[PDB]
Amino acid sequence: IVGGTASVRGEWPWQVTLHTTSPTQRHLCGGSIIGNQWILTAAHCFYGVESPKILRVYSGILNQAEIAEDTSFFGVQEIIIHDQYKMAESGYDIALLKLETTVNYADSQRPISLPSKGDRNVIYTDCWVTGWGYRKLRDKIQNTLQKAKIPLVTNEECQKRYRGHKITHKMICAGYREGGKDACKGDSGGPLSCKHNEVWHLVGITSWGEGCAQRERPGVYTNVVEYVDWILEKTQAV
Ligand SMILES: O=C(N[C@@H](Cc1ccccc1)C(=O)NCCc1cc(Cl)ccc1-n1cnnn1)c1ccc2[nH]c(=O)cc(O)c2c1
Repeated sequence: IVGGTASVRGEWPWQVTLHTTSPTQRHLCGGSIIGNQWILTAAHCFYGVESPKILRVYSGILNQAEIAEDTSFFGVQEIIIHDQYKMAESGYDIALLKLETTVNYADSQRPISLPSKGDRNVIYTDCWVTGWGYRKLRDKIQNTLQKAKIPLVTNEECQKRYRGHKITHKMICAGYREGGKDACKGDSGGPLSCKHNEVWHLVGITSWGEGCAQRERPGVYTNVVEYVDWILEKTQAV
């Protein structure tokens, strides 16, 4: 996160850090708890990932320093990537992780509500992006979970800023004209969380952008409301 501040412990209790153990253990991506056995994250996070056996999901984390060899985690049973996904910039950048065991909810870890199809008209004015990502394009993974408040941008406004791309209705954008606050490397897969009528909704998944926090270059997020049917289909048993 560029231009953000440290989070308070447990203030983003749906936020997880997804690690890979290969070749040695490290943070891979953000993600969001959406059900007892389910993390929602970005499809591009699994480039080259051959098996779910190398993944570990940590919930209820503020600082990466909390994670040691003796720290408990959730194993991943299955990675489900959208069958139309090819790469982040062309959309469908969405994946589900089915956990091996069930998350026991608490003040430190609980699910975020998916947006309702009826809230596509809502004008969200209290949206936050969070993660352990870089503070600048060339940087490193941060210890403490960062947060930054960022306004949504219209898809017409966003399309003018990315004339070499197709900004689709299945994407949503956020950022300041002057730049300064944005997701960056290591944040992808995490939430764009918007507070509306005292309830948080998972509006976007951190997906892509040209550089980090640049002038007239909004972050681009998977527009989660466009995938509630897919999520429902994919989270069904057998
Ligand atoms: O590049 C990373 N993440 C990419 C995504 C990724 C994931 C897995 C493999 C390859 C790439 C990312 O977050 N990408 C973020 C994409 C992005 C989104 C938005 Cl909304 C706005 C701006 C950006 N940009 C960041 N940089 N340019 N644009 C990444 C992920 C985990 C890491 N762990 C480490 O220990 C050290 C790292 O350097 C590191 C880097």
